[PDB]
Amino acid sequence: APDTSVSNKQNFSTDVIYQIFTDRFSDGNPANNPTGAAFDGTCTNLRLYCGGDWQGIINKINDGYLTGMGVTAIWISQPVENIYSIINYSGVNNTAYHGYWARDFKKTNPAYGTIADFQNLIAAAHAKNIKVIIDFAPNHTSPASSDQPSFAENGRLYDNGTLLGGYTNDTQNLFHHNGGTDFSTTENGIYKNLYDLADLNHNNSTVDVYLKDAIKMWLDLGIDGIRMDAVKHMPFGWQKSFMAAVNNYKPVFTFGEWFLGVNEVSPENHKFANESGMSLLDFRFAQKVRQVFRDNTDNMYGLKAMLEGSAADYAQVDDQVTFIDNHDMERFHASNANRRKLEQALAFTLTSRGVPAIYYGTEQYMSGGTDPDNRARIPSFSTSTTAYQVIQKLAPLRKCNPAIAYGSTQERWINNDVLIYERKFGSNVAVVAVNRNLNAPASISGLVTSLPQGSYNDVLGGLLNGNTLSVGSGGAASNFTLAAGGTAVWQYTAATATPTIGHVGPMMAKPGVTITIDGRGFGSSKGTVYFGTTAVSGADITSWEDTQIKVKIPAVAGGNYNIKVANAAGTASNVYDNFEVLSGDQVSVRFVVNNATTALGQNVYLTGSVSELGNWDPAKAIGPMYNQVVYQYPNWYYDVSVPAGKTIEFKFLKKQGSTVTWEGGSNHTFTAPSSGTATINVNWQP
Ligand SMILES: OC[C@H]1O[C@H](O[C@H]2[C@H](O)[C@@H](O)[C@@H](O[C@H]3[C@H](O)[C@@H](O)[C@@H](O[C@H]4[C@H](O)[C@@H](O)[C@@H](O)O[C@@H]4CO)O[C@@H]3CO)O[C@@H]2CO)[C@H](O)[C@@H](O)[C@@H]1O
Ligand SMILES: OC[C@H]1O[C@H](O[C@H]2[C@H](O)[C@@H](O)[C@@H](O)O[C@@H]2CO)[C@H](O)[C@@H](O)[C@@H]1O
Ligand SMILES: OC[C@H]1O[C@H](O[C@H]2[C@H](O)[C@@H](O)[C@@H](O)O[C@@H]2CO)[C@H](O)[C@@H](O)[C@@H]1O
Ligand SMILES: OC[C@H]1O[C@H](O[C@H]2[C@H](O)[C@@H](O)[C@@H](O)O[C@@H]2CO)[C@H](O)[C@@H](O)[C@@H]1O
Ligand SMILES: [Ca+2]
Ligand SMILES: [Ca+2]
Repeated sequence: APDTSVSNKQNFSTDVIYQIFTDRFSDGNPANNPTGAAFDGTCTNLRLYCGGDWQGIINKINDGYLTGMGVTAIWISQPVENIYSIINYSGVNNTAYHGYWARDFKKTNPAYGTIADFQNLIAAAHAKNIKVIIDFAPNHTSPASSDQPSFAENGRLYDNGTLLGGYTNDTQNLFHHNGGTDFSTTENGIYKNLYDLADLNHNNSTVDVYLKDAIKMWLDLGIDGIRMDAVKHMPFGWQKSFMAAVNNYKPVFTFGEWFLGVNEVSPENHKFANESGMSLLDFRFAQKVRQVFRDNTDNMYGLKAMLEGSAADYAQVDDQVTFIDNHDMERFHASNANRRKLEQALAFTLTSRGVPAIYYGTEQYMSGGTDPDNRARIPSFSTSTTAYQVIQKLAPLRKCNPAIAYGSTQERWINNDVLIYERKFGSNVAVVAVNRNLNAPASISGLVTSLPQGSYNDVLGGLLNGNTLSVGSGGAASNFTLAAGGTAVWQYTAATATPTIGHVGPMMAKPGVTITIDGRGFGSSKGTVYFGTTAVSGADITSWEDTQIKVKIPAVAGGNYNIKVANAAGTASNVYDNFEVLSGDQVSVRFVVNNATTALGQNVYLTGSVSELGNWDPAKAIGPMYNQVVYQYPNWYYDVSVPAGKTIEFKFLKKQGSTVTWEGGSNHTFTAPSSGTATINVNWQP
């Protein structure tokens, strides 16, 4: 299969995701609707169930609404069984229509459907070339009060009908009892409750094993991807061990939610996207796009800076999931605003790097404030809007023009209101022109591109007042006027002759797992794949075609490797870096070091004998460690993903900038568990 096939669960860069709030999309089966005070068929009360389900989605996939738009993946509400209590929050009744108040990760939410409905959903989708992504929220169960056990369902957790435990009298310690977070620090937001949601303790073996088992059930059901909720709120080491469990079993594209506010740029966010095994929802991209096209609080130079910066900060910028709004933000379109603003933002997002996600109803110009006004029932299924048509014209380009799916991004012309950029990959180019100024045209002169000489029709066909482009020799375009609110797309595609790698997935796995390398120019006869200097050819390369290669990871030492391929003729490709070969299956272990006093700005880190611990390289040490919540300074702690059942030697160190002070004595040593978790407690050696 080619890189663009629905069967490619490892790469979403050529796809366009449509985010659906199941309950608010389409009620296809009135029989599973909740009843009484938990239900509102008119969907006037936005905190109750409106009746949307999997049957409805199946209906809209079959009647051509989604396929007509050019959507190729759908991301749906968390499918697991949620609590049944109607929660009164100071006067207002609330239900779990949203899917985020889990009670049992091994069963379905009956309001959405049965497991049979779920399987039918996967089948209907796959039959129409649409991938299915599910929301998954393992940070907590539901709202609980440890002293008012009668409140809601007391955050109760079930294992396929069997009561594991509740928030009140949690003697097993399945949850955290550290209070509620004030979001003051990253550590504070991880080990304390989010609002009143019972926080799961991932250091408890029962919880650890349970979640890893639960996700395997869904993988077996045929899902194509996972959206991980609240990743900034779970231990990073545990999450890596969780991603390893998925990748070492049945890898699927996974991306997490790490909220970023306006103008916020987080280095922790970057590190997590670069090292956890999963990518993230591109909040930096979204906040900036809103500032520029929506609220007008920044201009084109700020958009450019975000594009150049992110391309530098994220090791895999093409895996970040882009959007302009979602269920936790005001809808992009304001009731009174000019529609062209939304249309332009859509066009920009659809032709920009990364994986575009569209929140249901956007194409219908839905408006609404914060939760729950941003979650109204979709008003209609009309294919006659300009927004629907823009998506319909642009979504398909991600499949047919690799420059859009995998290309670099380059600014070719810019002012306060205008941005003209070029996407390029192999012998493929796309040039996009956007003039956010709704009142003034702009005179474009001096535009240079990589387009071959000739004339180019606007791919949008003038839908957004775009025009034809005339390119002379040297790729120099003749002067032209870019209309007020104008948006135009020009492109050129041709066969690529040299092997060019555009994507690799998964990005982290143990030896033996099969990875997918996507790109162009691979040729049709098997060549060679290199992991560092190690060559792999013949049988281990399970499939080889011009746009996709499937190969098993060789048994090399755990570590970071560059990947390169060479065609049958010996021609080598570009290098794709940052691939992590694990030392084996993983387990999450908590390391604790006592009496490690430091000076201000100086932090404690951990290093050791395996690649998962940096292999004694201080530049690769794990940390900085925590010392507020679970243990307090001068005792430090941290949850780390380490190879299961191995005997490891470790040492702690203090780092200030790049200046390091090693622990004295001999290495500490220990053997990792084969499964479940463990906690290692040692004293700092002077
Ligand atoms: O009654 C419980 C509520 O639970 C549900 O909330 C979900 C969201 O829908 C998820 O998408 C996600 O969103 C969180 C986000 O994970 C979290 O970081 C937080 O964001 C903070 C941010 O960290 C901080 O830097 C600052 O910018 O403020 C942000 C506020 O958004 O909040 C998001 C929104 O909840 O996770 C939570 C729970 O996992 C559900 O939506 C609600 O209807 C329900 O009330
Ligand atoms: O001509 C090459 C030149 O093109 C662009 O420069 C534009 C500039 O962005 C506009 O604001 C205006 O000043 O016209 C110039 C065209 O002469 C690129 O921005 C620039 O990097 C490049 O050299
Ligand atoms: O909370 C993290 C904090 O840890 C270290 O700060 C110590 C500091 O070194 C000690 O001298 C003492 O003052 O207590 C602090 C912990 O409360 C790091 O120095 C610091 O950068 C970091 O924020
Ligand atoms: O370079 C690998 C080496 O690193 C560690 O050695 C530390 C040592 O513990 C310190 O006391 C200090 O002398 O710096 C050394 C770094 O060179 C490991 O302890 C050791 O096993 C390993 O070989
Ligand atoms: Ca229903
Ligand atoms: Ca947590």
